[PDB]
Amino acid sequence: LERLRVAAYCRVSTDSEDQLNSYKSQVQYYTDMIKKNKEWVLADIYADEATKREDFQRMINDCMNGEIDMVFTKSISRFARNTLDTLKYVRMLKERNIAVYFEDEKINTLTMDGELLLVVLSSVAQQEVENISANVKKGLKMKMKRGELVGF
Amino acid sequence: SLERLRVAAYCRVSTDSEDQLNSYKSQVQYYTDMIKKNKEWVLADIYADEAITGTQVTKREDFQRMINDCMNGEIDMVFTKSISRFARNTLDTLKYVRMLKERNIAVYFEDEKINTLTMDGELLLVVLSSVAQQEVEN
Ligand code: NA
Repeated sequence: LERLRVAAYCRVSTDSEDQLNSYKSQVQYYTDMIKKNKEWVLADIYADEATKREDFQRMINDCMNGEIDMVFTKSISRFARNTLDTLKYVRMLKERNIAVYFEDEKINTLTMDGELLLVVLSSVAQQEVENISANVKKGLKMKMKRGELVGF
Repeated sequence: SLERLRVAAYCRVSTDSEDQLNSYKSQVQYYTDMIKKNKEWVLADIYADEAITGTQVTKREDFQRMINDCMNGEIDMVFTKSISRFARNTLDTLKYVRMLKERNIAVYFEDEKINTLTMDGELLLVVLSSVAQQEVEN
């Protein structure tokens, strides 16, 4: 090897009046940005229109195969669909010493700030799961099966 | 006549029984001992809402009382066990942390080891903002 293998993960906008989030604009942005650093080599640019589906999954498989050392992505909200998936995929990369760099938030997931990200997400996810569970139990009680308003 | 640092504790308490370490009186003892270790600190109050352990089923009257006391200038900092045992969701965590921060009132989340007035607190606010944005976008 030698060079750090750098990928980018992109969410592509469904229009058009948003050229900045177009596929082509993002391909050029990341290709040029990663070329700024001669210690790095571009692995690939991965993009789905919209964790997120097919190219995200291709990226994860390339990570499991040792093709990528660091993934750029614009934001947590583009990286994955929810807290639980953000945890899952950040941790899966981290166990293999693969960093994600969240550009908007300015967080490399392998730093102590990365560790705090994961602590905060774990607490957030526990609360979200308990909230769903509470809401499900409340919802069951709302259903009228005693002939409250209408007889049998 | 400069007053000691006025420390509140926010707690979700259990009436079970099978969980007496989460009782009101166990919590009073815990925070009494902590504040005793620091001669420059004084208890503002214990703020405690009854809640079912391992759940988000919780009262909110004391949380509201605490927020009012913070806005009324009675409290310099708030200890609380966890993000998941404080406000009820992400948007509310953001709302209340920001409101306290605007008044320079620190919350210390004990399990996460996050003081909301430090750089870690700035990180907490960005990560929570991202979680909220992530919901909106997905
Ligand atoms: Na004291």
